Amino acid sequence: DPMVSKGEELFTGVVPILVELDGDVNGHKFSVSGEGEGDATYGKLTLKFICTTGKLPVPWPTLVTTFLMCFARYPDHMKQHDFFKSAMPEGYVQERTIFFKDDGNYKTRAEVKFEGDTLVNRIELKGIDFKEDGNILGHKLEYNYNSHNVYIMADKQKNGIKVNFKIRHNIEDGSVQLADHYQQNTPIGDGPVLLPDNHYLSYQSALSKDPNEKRDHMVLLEFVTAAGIT
Repeated sequence: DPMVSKGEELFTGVVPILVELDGDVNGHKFSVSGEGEGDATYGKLTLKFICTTGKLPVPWPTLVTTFLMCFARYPDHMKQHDFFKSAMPEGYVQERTIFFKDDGNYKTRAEVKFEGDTLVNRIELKGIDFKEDGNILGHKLEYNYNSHNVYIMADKQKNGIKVNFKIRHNIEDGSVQLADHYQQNTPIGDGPVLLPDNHYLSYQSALSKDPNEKRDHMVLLEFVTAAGIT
C-alpha cells in the first residue's frame, strides 16, 4: 500500500524527538524543553524534560499525557488504522481539555510534525480554576504513573480522530486524583489520511530522575501498542 509505505519509511529506525512547552496555570508561567528518541517498531519512547524557567509549578506526572502517538507500535494487521503516521511528515494538531476532578483544568494545543529528520511536539498549555492548595498547585501527587488504555475513534466530519480517557494520579495520602482527558487530532496537511476503526492504544509509563541533573526535570520511558481490532 503506497500510503502505508510513506509512514513506514518515516518511522522505521530510531527517530530523534524535541518537545517544547509554554505553560500558564493560574498565572504561574513556565517553560519545558524535552529531548529523546522514539522507535515505533517497538512502540518505545525515551525522553528527558527540563523546566528551563526554574521550579515546575505543577506535578510532573500531570504533564505526561501532554508531553507522541505517532510512535505507537501498530501490529501488522492494524497498519490501515494508524492515523498518526499517515498525517506525517506534515503532522497533526493534538488538542485536549483535561479536567482534574474537584480542581482546575488544562487546555492544550500541540503541533506534532517533522522538522527535518527530527520529530517535534510544540505545545501551549493553559490551566484555569485550580485550588492554590489542592493536589496540583499544592504538589500532593506521587511521582509515579499507572498503565492505561486510550480509546481512539474516527471523527469523519473533521477528517481526524477523537480520543477519550481517564488517568488516575496517585495522591500522597493513598487516594487518587482523576484527570478526565478529552482529545481531538486533525492533520495539518490537505492530503489523505488513514481514518481508523475504533481501537485503543495501551500505555505504560515510567517516570525517573537523572542523578546528575540539578534542574527540575522528568525522565519518561513509554511503551505504546495499538490493539482492539483482531
